[PDB]
Amino acid sequence: SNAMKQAIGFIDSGVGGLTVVREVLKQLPHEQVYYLGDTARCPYGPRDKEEVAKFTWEMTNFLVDRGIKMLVIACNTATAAALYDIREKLDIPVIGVIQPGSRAALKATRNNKIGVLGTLGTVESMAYPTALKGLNRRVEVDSLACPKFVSVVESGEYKSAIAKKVVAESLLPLKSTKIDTVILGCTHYPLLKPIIENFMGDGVAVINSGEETASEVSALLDYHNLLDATDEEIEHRFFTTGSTQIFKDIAKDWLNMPDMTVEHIKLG
Amino acid sequence: MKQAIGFIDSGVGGLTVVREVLKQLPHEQVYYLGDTARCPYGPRDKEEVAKFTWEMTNFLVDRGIKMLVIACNTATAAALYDIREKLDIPVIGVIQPGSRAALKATRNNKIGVLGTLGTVESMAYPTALKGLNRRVEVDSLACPKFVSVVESGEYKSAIAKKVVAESLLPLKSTKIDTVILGCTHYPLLKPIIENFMGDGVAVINSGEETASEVSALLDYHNLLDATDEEIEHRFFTTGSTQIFKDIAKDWLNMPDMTVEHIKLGK
Ligand SMILES: [Cl-]
Ligand SMILES: [Cl-]
Repeated sequence: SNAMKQAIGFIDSGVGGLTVVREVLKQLPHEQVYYLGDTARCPYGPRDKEEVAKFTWEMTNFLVDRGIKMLVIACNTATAAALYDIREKLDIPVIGVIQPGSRAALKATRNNKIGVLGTLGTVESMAYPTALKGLNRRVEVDSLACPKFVSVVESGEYKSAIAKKVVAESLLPLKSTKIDTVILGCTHYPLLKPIIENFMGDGVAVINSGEETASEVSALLDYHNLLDATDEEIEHRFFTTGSTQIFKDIAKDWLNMPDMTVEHIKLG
Repeated sequence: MKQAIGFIDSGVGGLTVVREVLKQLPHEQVYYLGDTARCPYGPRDKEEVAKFTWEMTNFLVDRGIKMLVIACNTATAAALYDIREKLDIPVIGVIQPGSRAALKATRNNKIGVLGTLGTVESMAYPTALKGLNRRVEVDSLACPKFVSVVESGEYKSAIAKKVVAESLLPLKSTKIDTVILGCTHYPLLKPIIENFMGDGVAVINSGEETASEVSALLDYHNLLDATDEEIEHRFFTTGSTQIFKDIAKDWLNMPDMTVEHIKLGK
């Protein structure tokens, strides 16, 4: 039976949340994942906060109805828009990805000059400089909106020549700075990390916040006595509001999970 | 209104956790209590360790703390559960964070744990590790000489090199790729341990993950301060303030600190 195992829920606009899933699979191999990507409504990047929060709640309600024991808002715009409201209203633990990436960045920097890549809405929220300066008021933080990146990732062309061109064109400004650490402030961006790293070179630490987010999941599950303790067969479930085949093609590449269950759903 | 993060320990080891808090949480004030007059705790009764740990807890709670770190492996193993249950502030120890850090660092899931005889005999690390990944392999090794090498200031010297080489040779016959420093004194030896173990082994200073978890929990509860203006750290010991200050001002790079002598229990 699967009745004892309760899933950790993850919500995101598309495939980006899988960068957190990957580190959860590694750090918490006994935990079941329920994932929902709102592919039909991706991009969230250029949407208004009120709308993002509304959509984020739709995703949350879908997974809460399926019995999850914890929720990860594996999406930067969604975190900025709705984390506190959702944390406050739910009874289960709820985290986002902005604070973990902030902590990781501060740990990686040598000169306290941090760059942030994200969407239009993430950049406009100022969530990263606010979080970063909240931990260390002396850090310098400069952010760059990369509206093309999610399109390249969602179209599955994140290893292609086009990806290489879009990265080089979007990131050239960073080379005018002394920034030594760059936060991937959209959860889609680690799919491009090899290209970003090759472009920026060995002097810049490129931060995928998935590892730090997954450690926070582990820490909170242990703290609240919520770690799974059963031998029941793990049955992960992926849900998308778009096409299942394209989701599977990307997810199977990123996670190495050949026998994945991916279903289409309708929200809103 | 500004409240400290509290740290309790049997002695000076816990200052290696403080060091990472100073780095990661520069806005936060720390109150640290080392019960050097009754250390080590490791050979004492679990009930007794728990009693002493509660006396330190009560002392800092009276001073105004918003979070407590039991910065001691022995005390974490003996009283964390009870203190967390009874207090209304977040309480953590160093074992779960070091275990998490190891599981992040390992590539082959073969982990070593270095500690005092008490800590290793408690099985606290294997319990924590296997509770996260039941397939992990864990080799525990008590290293009774290390605390002395650290506290005597020999931790960089040929003495430390020899003691480390002698103490850790059994691990060379394993395929471990990750070693937890499961005594808070041991980060002072980390460079020498890394050299002995070589570049294929991740050596974990669990103070780093501990500090991250403090940061995370403060954030979760909306208790992260925004400035280091008017920070006033306090250090307390039941033993010699001078020997403590000598150690602490070095390890924390804090020339001007004040160390207060206190009386606990009896
Ligand atoms: Cl965008
Ligand atoms: Cl803990």
